[PDB]
Amino acid sequence: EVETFAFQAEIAQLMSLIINTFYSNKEIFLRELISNSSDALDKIRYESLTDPSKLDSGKELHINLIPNKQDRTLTIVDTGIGMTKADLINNLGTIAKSGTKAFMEALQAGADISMIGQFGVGFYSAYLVAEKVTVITKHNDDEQYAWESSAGGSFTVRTDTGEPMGRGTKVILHLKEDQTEYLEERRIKEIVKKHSQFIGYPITLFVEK
Ligand SMILES: Brc1n[nH]c2cnccc12
Ligand SMILES: Brc1n[nH]c2cnccc12
Ligand SMILES: Brc1n[nH]c2cnccc12
Ligand SMILES: Brc1n[nH]c2cnccc12
Repeated sequence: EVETFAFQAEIAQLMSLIINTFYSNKEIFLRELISNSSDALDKIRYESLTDPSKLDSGKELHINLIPNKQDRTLTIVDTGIGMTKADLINNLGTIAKSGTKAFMEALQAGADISMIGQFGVGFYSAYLVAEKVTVITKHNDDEQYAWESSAGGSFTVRTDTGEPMGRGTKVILHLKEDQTEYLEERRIKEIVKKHSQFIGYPITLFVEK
């Protein structure tokens, strides 16, 4: 069972601007998704302060970066709080409509795309390098779900029959053909060290065969 939704017009306008505007500093996508993972990890840790059983789905709080050259995918895995089905449909738990409004007004007022994170819509920078994004997520209060979109004005949500996640979120970036540099080991370390050096969680860059 697959449900297909239309993006709100403002969100579809945001993704098309990200996809079509000439902008070379594409590496900021990783900082934004890592920052999102850190926020999700902060929340589940806070809830565990008064209810330790919230970590029964996994006590480890970490971020993994998994490149796969054969699939041409870069996967950002975290064990944060995760998202419910309603959160996924609700623009992945953000106020993306009002956040996009402020972002596009800043852009005409001198801003550039790299400041997208200060507006709560940093997730959509993933489409600087990915032609398709798959979000697998598991919240303690819901089942495991899969969110997917190749832009084009629509996204799908389905029950995920894949590997059970325990708790957290998996962001799978199906990279564009000319953006495979973000699967190289030394390129990812350089980006993590320059934009994410103060994330308060272990970031493990998986290596390949
Ligand atoms: Br948890 C969660 N849901 N949506 C988010 C967007 N940015 C950071 C964290 C989250
Ligand atoms: Br939106 C988003 N990007 N990365 C995440 C990790 N956990 C929850 C929500 C998100
Ligand atoms: Br943590 C978290 N849950 N939902 C969010 C939306 N924006 C930023 C951070 C979060
Ligand atoms: Br929870 C939550 N929903 N939306 C948010 C925005 N910023 C921080 C936390 C949240």
